[PDB]
Amino acid sequence: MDIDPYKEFGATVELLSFLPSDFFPSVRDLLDTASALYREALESPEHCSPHHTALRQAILCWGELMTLATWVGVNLEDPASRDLVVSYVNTNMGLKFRQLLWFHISCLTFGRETVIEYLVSFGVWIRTPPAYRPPNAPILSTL
Amino acid sequence: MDIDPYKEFGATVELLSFLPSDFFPSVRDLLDTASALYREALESPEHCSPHHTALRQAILCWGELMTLATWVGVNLEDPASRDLVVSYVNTNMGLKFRQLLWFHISCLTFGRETVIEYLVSFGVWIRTPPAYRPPNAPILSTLPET
Amino acid sequence: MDIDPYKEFGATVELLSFLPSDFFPSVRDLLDTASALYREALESPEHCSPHHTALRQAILCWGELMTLATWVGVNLEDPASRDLVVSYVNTNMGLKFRQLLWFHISCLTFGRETVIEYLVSFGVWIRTPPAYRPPNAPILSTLP
Amino acid sequence: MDIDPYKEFGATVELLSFLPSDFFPSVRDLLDTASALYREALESPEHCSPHHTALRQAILCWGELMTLATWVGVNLEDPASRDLVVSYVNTNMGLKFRQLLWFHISCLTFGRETVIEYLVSFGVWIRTPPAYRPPNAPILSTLP
Amino acid sequence: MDIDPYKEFGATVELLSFLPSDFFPSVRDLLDTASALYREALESPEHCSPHHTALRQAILCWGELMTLATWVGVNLEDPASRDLVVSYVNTNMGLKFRQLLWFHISCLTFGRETVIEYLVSFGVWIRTPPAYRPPNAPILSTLPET
Amino acid sequence: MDIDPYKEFGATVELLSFLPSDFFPSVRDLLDTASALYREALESPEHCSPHHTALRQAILCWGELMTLATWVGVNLEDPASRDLVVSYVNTNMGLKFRQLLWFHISCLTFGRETVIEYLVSFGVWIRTPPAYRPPNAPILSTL
Repeated sequence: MDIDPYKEFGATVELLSFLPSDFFPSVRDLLDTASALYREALESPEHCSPHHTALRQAILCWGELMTLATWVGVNLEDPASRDLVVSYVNTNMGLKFRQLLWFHISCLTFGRETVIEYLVSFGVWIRTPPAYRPPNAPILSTL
Repeated sequence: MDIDPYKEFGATVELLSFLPSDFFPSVRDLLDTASALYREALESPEHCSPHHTALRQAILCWGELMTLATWVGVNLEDPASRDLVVSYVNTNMGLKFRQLLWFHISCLTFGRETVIEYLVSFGVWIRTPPAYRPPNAPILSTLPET
Repeated sequence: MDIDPYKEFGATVELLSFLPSDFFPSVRDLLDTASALYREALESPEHCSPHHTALRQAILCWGELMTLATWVGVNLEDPASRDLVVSYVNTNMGLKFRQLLWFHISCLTFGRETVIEYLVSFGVWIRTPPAYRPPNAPILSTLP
Repeated sequence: MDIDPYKEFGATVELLSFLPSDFFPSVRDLLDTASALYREALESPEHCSPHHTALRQAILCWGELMTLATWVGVNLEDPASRDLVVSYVNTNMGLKFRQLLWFHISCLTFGRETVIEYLVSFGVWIRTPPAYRPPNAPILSTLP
Repeated sequence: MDIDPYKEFGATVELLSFLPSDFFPSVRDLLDTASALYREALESPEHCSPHHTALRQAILCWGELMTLATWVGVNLEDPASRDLVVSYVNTNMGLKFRQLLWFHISCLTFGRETVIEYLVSFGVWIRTPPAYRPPNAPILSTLPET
Repeated sequence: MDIDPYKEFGATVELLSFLPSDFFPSVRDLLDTASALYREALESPEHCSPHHTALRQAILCWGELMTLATWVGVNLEDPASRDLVVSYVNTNMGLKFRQLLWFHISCLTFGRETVIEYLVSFGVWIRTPPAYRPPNAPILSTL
């Protein structure tokens, strides 16, 4: 169906590709940040924003993923397969979750215009050859 | 966190839980319906409604789920385990997907308040014991009332 | 070039595909219906509607294809190939023709918007399990 | 049913036949011209003109015929028949397509009435003996 | 990416592809014409038109191409290979340059709409088979019509 | 004909000379950035800007260069010459392409006034002797 996760929010998968995979923070940290700042809003019955809706969708599905992982951990009788499956869900389905959690949580804190402006600049920086790349990578701050 | 998918749309998991598993169409049928009616809107760069965004999210999630099922078999070489996992994903996570797809697709076609009223009445009906329940279930449709 | 015949009429090949292939009538029934209702209009000297223009072109095309079929029948000495080609024309191109004839003929009989709503609602009715849908298949009718 | 594709456009199959079969360009040249001038219009969501509707249907039909040709090429083991059928499609149906593409594409480029007058005047010019006609073949042009 | 050089100027590669290779002047003739008519504008620090900029770009590109041909011979010591490369650059990339130079130079002299109409009519003419084609091609020139 | 690529855009080859050759990013990265941010605009039939036109010209010619490189790779029967020619096109014609792609892509993102202001400042920095040159080289950012 050629659905793009970020197209509605004015970004593309290509634009996010500029950031390296390693850059995105760990799932636990992102979830803690989301809970700390937006738990009340996320659980509220009002539609605060589209981004809030997207974050809720991402959370509830990751939850379902961990549920299936728990399912293979308690049912599968093979430790070889048990390990393989769980490893594809925490590493391969986790790197996509990390990317979406970062975009939405960052668009909620900084603003989506700011988030997309940060994606172009980090791109310019990572493209800079190391001999000229400044030691301070771009960072999103509101101080 | 504790998130209810339908809370934002004015419904609860409890309200939808009364629908029996036989009620929802298959995943194929729902994805066909969603693509035929709303593909051009869902692919659009515009946020058409909270429901359109929810549908995109669910579609992407189901895609990632099916991706875990084509991946296995080219990685896991156990026939018994292969089946157990593939079955769990098409059955359990499958029924959860069918419920959400129906709600959003139906809230887009009929209207959200219409869908919620339908749910309330269908619940009154399914709660009636079969000896007293009228033999035909309610059917969801629009009204000319305005 | 990439064209849907339905795009100028607000429909899509996906929407027509939504209904099952078994639904559409035979080419004989559609051509008899089109002749009975609209022969005089189609043969008229004027652009009565873009539906008529499309229908005219399509009917001329099916005529040419049937001529090709007869030509193969009479010139092709090989019967295996003869059957293979004749079958392809009346199965694949037959179903492409049946779908278009139904759409245009039906858009002239019941109105375009009615046909689009019928396509959507019948497709959803076929998708719905029988226990939780109205018992009769949706049908187009002129009756009030 | 008896339909001319040209009747709603004020022309006739006789009038197109009036020009010699050698006159019309190849299918490749006509399809490239149609794509370059009008692809965006033909793919548009709207009935820009009955010329566009007709062109859309015709292009879809030629696509289907070329698909049939490829299918015969790959499935038909008999090469004599394979060649016979492929040749019929690109000779007979090819010339029926070339004539229609030229008419519609040309009616959009130069205007319908200009194309009808060109058909009449070029046909009479070809009929006229060379000693008593203007020396150059009539050609359509946008230039003032 | 997929970029068409003439798409921005209201023309397509298909529309210009009908001109035969004999139609365009030589590279020397086109560079002479461009320098004589428009050198002082092209060297100017002002953007005079999208076409003037396009001409500068094409000129610089052809210069870099010829630079690859004087470089070879002082670096490559193969007579057979030397020729193959030098020929490809003056013939293939040469005809591509001649087509673009003609379009911009002619769109600057005659006017863009005039050039496009000329192209359409010349195409109608070159598509006519020689038995029916009038013996003289159309010629591009201005009109007093206003 | 003494055409200067940047004269119309208010810059000179001398002003760009201030940046070192190594500074310019690799061709692949620049092309990816251009595709990610401006593919739709570049392929559009409207003249968005002169810079957009210049970028299209640069792209289509580099394409022709790679085409000729592919031509020497499939035709030349000499591996010595085959290597030499291809090496002059990816290194010598590539350093000029990199320079133009950077100027236009950067004038489109940051603004040409900003791009030319960055050329003077980097000049001041590279001129500074290493004992006093600050470790952070200038970088073009919109955050």
